[PDB]
Amino acid sequence: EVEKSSDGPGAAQEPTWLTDVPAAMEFIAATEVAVIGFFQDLEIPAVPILHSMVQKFPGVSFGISTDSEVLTHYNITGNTICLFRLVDNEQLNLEDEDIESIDATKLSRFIEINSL
Repeated sequence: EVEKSSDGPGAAQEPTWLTDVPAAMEFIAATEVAVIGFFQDLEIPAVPILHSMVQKFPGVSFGISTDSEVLTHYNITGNTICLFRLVDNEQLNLEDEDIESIDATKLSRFIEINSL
């Protein structure tokens, strides 16, 4: 309903839309630390928790995707959240074992743990 100025209170910053594998790896390659929420559904607790961690980790590259090709490239099979750290080229896969009961604390934690 709105696409111009004054969108309404509530925004700040949201995770990037990596609808493609190249764009995903690009946003990750264009930054030291990158956190991305590979979800098959943007209605799970993980989504709000990620969009929230975004403001908790500005330095970290906030990202999010729902594309099959991407969720496939990262072998995502459970609304997994992957933290790629360009520097050491690491990739932490916060899968279902952590997505089923994911919490803003957890996401922000795992990140705070591997935000290298």
